[PDB]
Amino acid sequence: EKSVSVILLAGPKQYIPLLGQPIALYSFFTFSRMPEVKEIVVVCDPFFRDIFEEYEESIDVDLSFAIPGKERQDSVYSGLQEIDVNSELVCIHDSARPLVNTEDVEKVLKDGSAVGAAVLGVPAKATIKEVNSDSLVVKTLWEMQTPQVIKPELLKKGFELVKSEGLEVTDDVSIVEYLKHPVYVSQGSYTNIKVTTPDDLLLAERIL
Amino acid sequence: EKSVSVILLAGPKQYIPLLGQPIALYSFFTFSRMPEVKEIVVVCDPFFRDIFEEYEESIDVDLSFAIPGKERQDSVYSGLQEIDVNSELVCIHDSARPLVNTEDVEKVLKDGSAVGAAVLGVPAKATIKEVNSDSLVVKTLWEMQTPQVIKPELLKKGFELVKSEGLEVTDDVSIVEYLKHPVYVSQGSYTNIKVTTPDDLLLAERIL
Ligand SMILES: Oc1c(Br)cccc1-c1[nH]c(Br)c(Br)c1Br
Ligand SMILES: Oc1c(Br)cccc1-c1[nH]c(Br)c(Br)c1Br
Ligand SMILES: [Cl-]
Ligand SMILES: [Cl-]
Ligand SMILES: [K+]
Ligand SMILES: [K+]
Ligand SMILES: [K+]
Ligand SMILES: [K+]
Ligand SMILES: [K+]
Ligand SMILES: [K+]
Ligand SMILES: [K+]
Ligand SMILES: [K+]
Ligand SMILES: [K+]
Ligand SMILES: [K+]
Ligand SMILES: [K+]
Ligand SMILES: [K+]
Repeated sequence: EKSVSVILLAGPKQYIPLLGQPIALYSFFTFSRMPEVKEIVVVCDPFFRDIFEEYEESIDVDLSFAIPGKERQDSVYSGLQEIDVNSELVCIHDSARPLVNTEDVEKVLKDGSAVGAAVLGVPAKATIKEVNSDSLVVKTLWEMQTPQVIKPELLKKGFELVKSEGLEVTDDVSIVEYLKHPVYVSQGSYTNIKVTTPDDLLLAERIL
Repeated sequence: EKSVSVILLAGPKQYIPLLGQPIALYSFFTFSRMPEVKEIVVVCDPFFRDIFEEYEESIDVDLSFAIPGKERQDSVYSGLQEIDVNSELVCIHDSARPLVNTEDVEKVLKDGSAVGAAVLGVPAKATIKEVNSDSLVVKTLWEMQTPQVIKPELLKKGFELVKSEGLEVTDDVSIVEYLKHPVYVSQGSYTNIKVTTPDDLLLAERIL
């Protein structure tokens, strides 16, 4: 209870409405109702701060703010600097995923608490193959969603490793791929889509 | 010119209409206009034969029919038994992909002709990871579409290998993954989606 800090990445496609609520608020509220969650650090341009501070008084979590950075890992680092000195888990979430279920968030929190690092994923429905640099097929795969859940010590150690050795963070060379510490994949729901198109937004409403 | 036989897998989500033409006819017509294409072998339940034989007289290819099998590889084998004794390439296509562009089909035909086996693919937009049997992340990926283009000798040799050794054909352990012969991945278009949902069908119309 009150052990988890959420870093909510909200820095424009995550403020466009879905039944008249900006997409970013769906997951915001889902996290605010979970007794495990102590605080939510929203990482957004100071413009849209009010979109969230409006509800500060009704929600049952502390709210905090951080400024976005250049790339997604900068924004996480920025959020991390504002979490509570004693939180046991950091829960990083892309606000463009509105439909994450409370039950799936409980699952990945539990797994992150057990393993140290966990991510919600689903089996990749497409036929996916590795291709080499000559465009030839190189003779089980999962799609990663968010939350991505990590103990704060591990995250901080991960940022230090990258800075200390000027490592390259690609989308698929994560910070955690550099650590030897294991990352668990918690099985989520195919309904936890990311919103980036109007046809995504039709799906969103079809699902709600 | 007239060197390619198409095996069109059409064996119900590929007959539902898209601007009032059953989905299966879009690619059927795309192939029928290409001078390279000699014949199209439609693999469908004898029910819907008429959906295609109606146009037999206007299209500029020979039309042939084969009966579906248990699994997708059975239906390809069934189609293969009806191709022309002298075709140089077999072009296998899922009729649930209506929007394949003529230019992308020309590309994968050329690559299959050069390499012996080619498939239209696109870089996988999701973050995809390998996961082991303990659900831990195992520390370039492409989504395969169709056509899948293969010289007929190679396909036949591939079917013989599987039967000869009772190998297991999963969706992702293809017949071609058993061969030592290389498979080229021709870069396609993200618009070459597969139709399986109404939201897919909204995308289809949004794209046309
Ligand atoms: O990708 C992760 C997985 Br998979 C599991 C736990 C944490 C992460 C993660 N996500 C981001 Br954005 C950062 Br920076 C980090 Br570390
Ligand atoms: O997957 C393929 C690639 Br990738 C490239 C060429 C041919 C194939 C293929 N597709 C199917 Br269905 C069969 Br049976 C075969 Br062999
Ligand atoms: Cl990411
Ligand atoms: Cl397949
Ligand atoms: K709470
Ligand atoms: K979602
Ligand atoms: K959201
Ligand atoms: K979910
Ligand atoms: K445990
Ligand atoms: K999308
Ligand atoms: K033709
Ligand atoms: K298509
Ligand atoms: K079609
Ligand atoms: K295409
Ligand atoms: K060549
Ligand atoms: K789909």
